[PDB]
Amino acid sequence: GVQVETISPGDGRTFPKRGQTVVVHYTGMLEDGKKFDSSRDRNKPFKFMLGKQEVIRGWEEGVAQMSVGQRAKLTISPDYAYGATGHPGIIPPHATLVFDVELLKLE
Ligand SMILES: C=C[C@H]1CN([C@@H](C)c2cn(CCOCCOCC(=O)N[C@H](C(=O)N3C[C@H](O)C[C@H]3C(=O)NCc3ccc(-c4scnc4C)cc3)C(C)(C)C)nn2)C(=O)[C@@H]2CCC[C@H]1N2S(=O)(=O)c1cc(Cl)cc(Cl)c1
Repeated sequence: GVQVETISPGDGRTFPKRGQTVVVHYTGMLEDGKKFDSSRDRNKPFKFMLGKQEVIRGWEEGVAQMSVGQRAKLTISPDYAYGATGHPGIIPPHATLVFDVELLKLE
């Protein structure tokens, strides 16, 4: 599944709703601890629309469990990410992924 742990609290009340655009900063790490992606390098937040399934399942479900302003650690099992095959050259087969995610705004 996806586990969500608070690093810094959000407002506790404003949770993403289906069809809203979710605006975040993130860093993604493998189980070996290595960073494979981050929006922070780009100085431009990442945006996705909740419900479009245009991010992996653990994001669709995990970021929906965050309140605006929260920074959270998401631990995502392979079946909620890239599964048996992974994404060759980037994500190993059957990989658990760890993200540091900050929910900046909803639009
Ligand atoms: C834009 C990066 C996100 C990649 N994804 C989705 C969109 C994804 C895309 N892909 C296709 C293979 O992309 C490998 C490189 O990913 C980094 C990247 O910048 N991708 C670009 C990308 O996907 N973009 C650029 C824009 O942000 C829009 C987006 C895009 O084309 N989205 C369409 C799309 C494509 C595939 C999927 C998939 S495939 C399996 N599940 C899904 C949901 C869902 C939606 C690129 C393909 C145009 C170059 N596989 N997964 C994530 O769900 C998750 C969660 C949100 C943040 C990123 N990840 S990730 O950090 O786990 C990640 C980073 C990298 Cl360097 C590589 C991977 Cl495989 C995963």
